[PDB]
Amino acid sequence: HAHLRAADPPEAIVDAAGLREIRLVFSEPVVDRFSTFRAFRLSLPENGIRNLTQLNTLASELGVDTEESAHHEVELESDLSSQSAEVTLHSDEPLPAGAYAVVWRVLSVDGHTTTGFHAFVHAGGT
Amino acid sequence: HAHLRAADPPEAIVDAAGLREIRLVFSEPVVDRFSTFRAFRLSLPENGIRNLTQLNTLASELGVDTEESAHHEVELESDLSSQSAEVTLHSDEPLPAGAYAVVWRVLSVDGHTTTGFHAFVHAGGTA
Ligand SMILES: [Cu+2]
Ligand SMILES: [Cu+2]
Repeated sequence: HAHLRAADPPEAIVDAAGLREIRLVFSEPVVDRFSTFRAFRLSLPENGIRNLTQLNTLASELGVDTEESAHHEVELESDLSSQSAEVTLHSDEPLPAGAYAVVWRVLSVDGHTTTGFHAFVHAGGT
Repeated sequence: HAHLRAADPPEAIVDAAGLREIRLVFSEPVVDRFSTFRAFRLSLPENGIRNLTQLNTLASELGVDTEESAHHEVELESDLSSQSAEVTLHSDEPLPAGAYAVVWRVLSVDGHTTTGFHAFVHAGGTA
């Protein structure tokens, strides 16, 4: 099973003006053909959120079967062509400021499928 | 003493695209002249912050006697003329995304001076 080991940006509030890519590192290599990744700019509730636990709750319902027209999907392209523990997902332009979730379903080289998510807050501009 | 009773935006990560005013409500009216308000776009450490305690720590260091050339001051004006418990701060331009601290020193009608700050994270843009 491939679990997330590390991610940049991390699960934090970051500035990072000009951020345009997210890097994920898994605990084992994942297989390109059966691994998919999506990202969403999360809608915050009126009057905001106070901690990362609350951020995770927003992100925790998203998945690779999320309906794009029901959310604010960010189109990204992966660098995953073979099998790799590291995955880079890029946008064509800087990511706008916002709270974000990356969600995935990955097939490990060991043959097992896992899902997960990673969330962060981009409090810098373009 | 005029203690902060509420602020909008609150101490939170908010979206608020187009934000360009901050509201403070105090427990007693504050007096112009001796009450002043400033705001700063906070530099985050590399790799960012993980909670509002860390935000408050960043903000807690600033004050009405902060030297603007060592920080990233947001130009704003207050609406405080007539002794009031409610103070609205209008930024010259819409606030960029970022972490912010509002700092003050206020003189209450009761004659006591207090200092404080309020911090929040603006995760929306200017439009
Ligand atoms: Cu496995
Ligand atoms: Cu008093």
